[PDB]
Order: sequence, then C-alpha cells, then structure tokens
Amino acid sequence: HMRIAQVAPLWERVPPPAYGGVELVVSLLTEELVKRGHEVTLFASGDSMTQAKLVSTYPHAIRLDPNVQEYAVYEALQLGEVFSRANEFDVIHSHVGYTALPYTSLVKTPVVHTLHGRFTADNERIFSQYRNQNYVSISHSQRQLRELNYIATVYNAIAVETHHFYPQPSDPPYLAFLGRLSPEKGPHHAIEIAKRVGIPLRMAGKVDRVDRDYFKELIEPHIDGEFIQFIGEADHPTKNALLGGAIAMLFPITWQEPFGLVMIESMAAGTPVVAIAKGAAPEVIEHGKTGFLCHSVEDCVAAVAQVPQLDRMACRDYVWQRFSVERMVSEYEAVYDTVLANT
Amino acid sequence: HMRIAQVAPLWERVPPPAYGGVELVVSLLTEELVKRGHEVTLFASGDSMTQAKLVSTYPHAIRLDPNVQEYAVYEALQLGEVFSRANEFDVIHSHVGYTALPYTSLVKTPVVHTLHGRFTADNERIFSQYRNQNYVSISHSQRQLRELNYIATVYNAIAVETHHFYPQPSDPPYLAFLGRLSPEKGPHHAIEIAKRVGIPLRMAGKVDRVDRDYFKELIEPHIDGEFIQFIGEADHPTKNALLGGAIAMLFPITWQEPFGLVMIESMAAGTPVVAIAKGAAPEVIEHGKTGFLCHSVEDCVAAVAQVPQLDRMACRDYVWQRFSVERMVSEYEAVYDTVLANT
Ligand SMILES: OC[C@H]1O[C@@](CO)(O[C@H]2O[C@H](CO)[C@@H](O)[C@H](O)[C@H]2O[C@H]2O[C@H](CO)[C@@H](O)[C@H](O)[C@H]2O)[C@@H](O)[C@@H]1O
Ligand SMILES: OC[C@H]1O[C@@](CO)(O[C@H]2O[C@H](CO)[C@@H](O)[C@H](O)[C@H]2O[C@H]2O[C@H](CO)[C@@H](O)[C@H](O)[C@H]2O)[C@@H](O)[C@@H]1O
Ligand SMILES: O=c1ccn([C@@H]2O[C@H](COP(=O)(O)OP(=O)(O)O)[C@@H](O)[C@H]2O)c(=O)[nH]1
Ligand SMILES: O=c1ccn([C@@H]2O[C@H](COP(=O)(O)OP(=O)(O)O)[C@@H](O)[C@H]2O)c(=O)[nH]1
Repeated sequence: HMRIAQVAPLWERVPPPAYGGVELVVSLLTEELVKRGHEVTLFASGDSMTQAKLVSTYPHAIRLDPNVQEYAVYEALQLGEVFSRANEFDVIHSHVGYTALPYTSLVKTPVVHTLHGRFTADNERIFSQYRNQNYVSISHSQRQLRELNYIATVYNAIAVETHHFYPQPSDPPYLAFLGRLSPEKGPHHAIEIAKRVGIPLRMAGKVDRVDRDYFKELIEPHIDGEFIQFIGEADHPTKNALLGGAIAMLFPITWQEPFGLVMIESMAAGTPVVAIAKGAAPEVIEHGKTGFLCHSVEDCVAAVAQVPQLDRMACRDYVWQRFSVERMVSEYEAVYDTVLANT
Repeated sequence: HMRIAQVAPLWERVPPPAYGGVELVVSLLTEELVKRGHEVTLFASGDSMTQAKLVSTYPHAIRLDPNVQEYAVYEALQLGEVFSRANEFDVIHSHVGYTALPYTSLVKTPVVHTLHGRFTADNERIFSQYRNQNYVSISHSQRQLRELNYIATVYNAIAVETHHFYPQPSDPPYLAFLGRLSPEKGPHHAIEIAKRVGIPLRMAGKVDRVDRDYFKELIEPHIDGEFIQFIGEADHPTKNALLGGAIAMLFPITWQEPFGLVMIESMAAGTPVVAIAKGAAPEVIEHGKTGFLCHSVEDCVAAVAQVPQLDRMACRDYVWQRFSVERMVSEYEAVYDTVLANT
C-alpha cells in the first residue's frame, strides 16, 4: 500500500547467479515486498529478474561485463533517475552506500539507507556530516558510529527453502571455504586450519582485481589440487553442495564483518560454522550449538574436533528461526512505517 | 557582479605546487574573477591559495596523502556542499566531470560544466542522458560527442609572465619530456626519438599507481643516468628550467588529448614542441612556426633537424596571443552571461 523504490548496486544481477550479497538481499526483500501488495520499482541492472518494475541504466552486471570500464558512470545514472522521480515514491530504500547522501538532502521523499559495509576512516566523515538521516544497520557490532540516526537493526536473511539440507557430511571428511578470496575473509587461515587438523579443504569464490596480488602470493601456491581445492566462483547449486558436504565451514575473518551471508547459508545446509569472533559472527553463530566462536587459528583447529557433536538439523532450524525473509521484510516494513510517520 | 561557485577536483592543491592541470586552470580563473569584482566561492582542498571564498571538505591534496583511500567520499562531500547552497550563487562552474550532472537537474541555479577529459565508451552514456546541459569544451577536437549542448569552446590558458623566457637553449643540447609518465603521453616514443636523433633526453613527471607497471616495464629499464634522465615530478621553477633549456619538447601522444597544458608551457618558455598530431595538437601548435605536427616517430625525428630553425621568441608571443588568462576569463564571462540569459 506504499510506493517503494529499491536502489541496488550494479556490480551484480538482482539476484546474482553466483557471487553477490547485497543484490541477493535486495532481491529477496524486493520480491517479498511486491507480494505484500506494494508498488515496487527496482533500480538495478538490466538483466535482473524481478516481478516489480525494473528501471536499468545498463543491461548487464558490471563486474563480469567486459565492455564497461567506469562503474561510477552508471552508478551516477542510477541516482539521477531515482531522485528525479522522487515524488513517484513514498520512500526510497538505498543500498549503494554513502553515494546517496548528498542526494537525500535535495529531495523531499524520505530515504532509508541500509548499511551493508564497514565503517572506514574516510567514510565516517561523510556519514558524520549526514548523521540525521535514516540508516538501518544489519548487525549491532556494525554501529561503530553511534552519532548516526539508526532507525533499527534489521538482520539479513536467505531463502532457506531453496537450500538443500544435508543430514550427514561427505563420507571422506573435508572442510569448506566459501567467499571472495580476500584477506578480510582469511582463506589463508582456512588453509592453515585444514593442514594442521589433517582434513582437506575445498574452496570456492571469486578473485576480483583488488585481491589478485593477495591470491597470487598467499593463496595460490597452496592450492594442491588434492588437499587444497579451489573451484573459482560458485552458483547457488554449486555452493549448496560445497558447504553441505563439509563437516564444517571455516569462517576465519580478520576484519569487522558487517554480517556474513555465507554463515547462514552454511547453517541452512546443516553445516555449522567455525568462525573467529569478529564483527557480527557472535550475533550470527550460537556458540556450541550451530557453530563455535574462536579467537585464534588453534581455537578453530581445536573446535573442528568438536564439530561432529552438533545437531545438524538444529542448524537449519536456527536459520529458519532468526534469518528468514518473512521476519526481515516485516522489520523493513516497520522501518518504512516509522520513517513516513516520524518525519 | 555575479556570485560564482568554482568546483575543483580534490586530487591537487589549487594551485598545484607540482603536477596538476585542471587545478591550475581553476586558480587562474578564480583569482582573475575575483579581481573583476565577482563574489566567487572556491570549492577545493583546504591548503589551496585563493583570494575567493574557500570551502574545503579535506585539508590536503589527496593524490599524495597517505591517509586517504576513498577519494569518492570527499568528492561527494564537496558536491553535497555546493548544491545544498546552490541558491547562494548565480552560476555554478564545475570542473569535476560527469559526477555533477545528476545534481544539475535537481537544483535551480544553472550549472556550467567545463569538460577536462576524453570521451570514453562508458562516459558517453551519462553525457548523452544530460546533453541539454551547459557544457564548455577546451578544444574543438574534444567534441567527439556532437549531440551535446556546447555553449562555447574556451581554450585553456597559463600565466605566461610566471614562466621565465629562455633566449638560447642549454649549451650542450638536450630534449625535454614533461607530463605524467603514461602511455597516453608516449614517453617511450620520446626515448625512441632520443637515440635516433643522438640528442639526450631529460624527463620530468609523476608516476602514479596506474602507470607503475607501465613505468617498470617500458620506461625505467632505459634510464641510463646520462643519456636518459628522469627527475621524478617537478615543481614550477624546475619544469620551466627543463623546458627553457631544451631545444624542443617531445609531445608524442598516443591518445585523444583534450588540450595539453605542457604545450603552451613549453612555448611560453620559448621552446617549440615536436608533437604527434592527435587531439588538440593541431589547435595548440602552429605547424612550422612554434613547433611541428607529426604523424610517426620518423616524422618527429625529421622535425628535430628543423627545430634550431624556428624563432624561439615567436613561441612566447604566440601563447600571449591566444592562451592568456585575460582571453580565457572573458570568454568564460561571456559563457556565464549566455547561460543566465538563455535560461
Ligand atoms: O573497505 C573495504 C571495502 O571493500 C568493499 C567495497 O565496498 O568490497 C566491495 O568492493 C570490492 C571491490 O574491490 C569487492 O571485492 C567486494 O566483493 C565488494 O563487496 C560488496 O560489493 C558487492 C557488489 O555489490 C556485494 O555483492 C557485496 O555484498 C558487498 O559486500 C567493501 O566490502 C568494503 O567497504
Ligand atoms: O580517460 C582516461 C582517464 O584518465 C584520468 C582519470 O579520470 O586521468 C586522471 O587520473 C589519472 C589516474 O588514473 C591521473 O594519472 C591523471 O593525472 C588524471 O588526469 C586528470 O586528473 C588530474 C586531477 O584532477 C588533473 O590535474 C589532470 O589535469 C587531469 O588530466 C582522466 O584523465 C581520464 O578520465
Ligand atoms: O563463490 C561464491 C562466493 C560467494 N557467494 C555468495 O555471495 C554472498 C557473499 O556475501 P557475504 O556476506 O558472505 O560476503 P561479502 O558481502 O562481504 O563479500 C553470499 O550469498 C555468498 O553465498 C557465491 O555465491 N559464490
Ligand atoms: O612534473 C610535472 C609534471 C607535470 N606538471 C604539470 O601537470 C599539468 C598537466 O597538464 P596537461 O594538460 O599538459 O596533461 P594532463 O592534464 O592530461 O595530465 C601541466 O600543467 C604540467 O605543467 C608539472 O607541473 N610537473
């Protein structure tokens, strides 16, 4: 009973066939909002698949499109189209970060910003200047700047029904890594953990330009092909098989993780998570039940021996209980309600 | 008699102590507008030196500042500052490129955009969408998108008086290269010309992140220390001594050059330019008088024999005649009048 604009990043399709976190959350939120009878306009790439109105400034995902060199050009096209049409919307829900803040002061339609990223020494200064806007965080640990006007915390979610549940892991045990090959995700940690426990590690993910040196130096020399396997970038079925077959997923971050969608994807498949307790991991993992919070590699190494005891079905039930689209979209509805009323 | 906003890039100080083309043009334009009684607000780094109003979102030039990783944050900070105060100005003069186009449709004060860059396969798409805006080209050959509403072509200018004139080049002859060490400027070409003419080459310029590989592979292995010299980025006095002492400046571009300030800087010192006839070279160099338009390495080599034959003093007068601050600022004043009238 509202007109809602969803402004997504253009790096990935909505929803992404493989890598993509925000575009996934935007897809789930958008589709469910439309089902609830709202007039939704999706601002996303041209190959996106939505039942809402799709306005696109480029036909394809930009990350893997070979003809595009300047992503910022089409980002600016998107924001120009959105805020030029402000009075065609009751609320604008932006997922593109700080690039939308100077536009918000120039239009009358209220804008809601879901923060999907880490606060940095630089972006804090632009967020500071626009602190009295309606931000929504995806985890409590993310709120490192309290002077911002957080309307609410709305945890992310996945479509649990679409993830196949695995009752028992693969007959010869192996560990899984799923994520972009970045130091922030610590795949080098994951490689050390598997070698010291003696259990193989299967890796999947992208290696975009910023991590090529890191992959060339720390990761690639260790990809054995037998004990350390790497299947670059995985679509939904491939990733669902990878975590499901594993006894546990290594999530050894070295970085203030905003949320970590792979964790709830692992648990949804029934595979618990051995993670280091940084950022949102303590809020996502229930220690000793759906996984194990660790503070060191050895803590993670020791925890892998206590992984078989966990109830794998409890992991899936846990994801259903707190990380469902039903709850997320309802919480996002509460946000729109508040923003339109407390203006 | 107008209130004018000057929106500069933040990579370099206004004025730049060393490298910096666009930031230099903004200085001469800003100071001269103030002298003519305009209420000018300059948006640039906090260490800028202006007699106009200085609004800064970061205190220093960002290119060499080690604490900044996200330039787009402060660019957005600046663009937010300008258009939030749009009705404090009669005209906004933007030099930051396409990132300001979506703002122009959202504010009431008319905006004039000076194009300082090359049209790209990507950036063409955002300019097309905003073609009915007030663009100003710095050369006619730059107008690769004719469908834009060009108000006028306004060639750039330099402060000729600040460049010392050199009547006779250095006693043992040498060739000069001045520019960013980029393939677009073809410094490797200049080295091919050096050995074929038998005259040494003195090189000056920056090597920023994008051209470090280009530098290590194509340029650096050839730096003798005697025949090929590189003095890593030069401030104003050093670069003027570099050009003045040279018999000619090599400008072997490989790229649709928007203008090329080093060309009128070389001539200002009295040094003619051996350039490849791409982009703005035919409009900046008077062939056979202040330099030589060339079409290959061999065509440049042949021109070096005909360089001691040109009048060096005619070069300085040429820059005074067409590329003076007086002429540029008056033409930009005419542009301001037209934009305010044909609104
Ligand atoms: O401060 C580190 C900075 O890295 C970010 C930039 O916002 O990572 C994104 O950009 C890099 C490009 O180098 C990508 O490797 C990375 O996948 C990006 O992650 C974000 O952008 C994707 C595309 O939309 C989303 O799918 C993803 O959900 C999102 O995390 C940030 O992580 C961080 O701010
Ligand atoms: O189309 C090529 C693309 O290269 C640009 C990037 O926008 O070059 C600028 O940024 C590169 C680094 O990638 C620098 O080497 C270069 O100095 C830059 O040139 C422009 O930006 C400076 C800072 O404002 C100006 O001082 C300079 O005069 C200007 O040419 C662009 O040239 C272009 O878009
Ligand atoms: O090979 C991969 C690697 C990642 N993803 C997905 O892209 C999203 C990544 O989100 P996450 O929060 O876990 O990491 P980040 O956003 O910080 O890159 C998740 O849905 C992953 O399942 C994927 O499909 N394939
Ligand atoms: O060591 C250097 C190298 C370059 N420049 C200046 O950087 C500017 C570059 O302008 P130009 O148009 O010639 O090249 P571009 O803008 O495309 O980089 C010129 O004023 C140069 O004088 C400089 O001062 N010192």
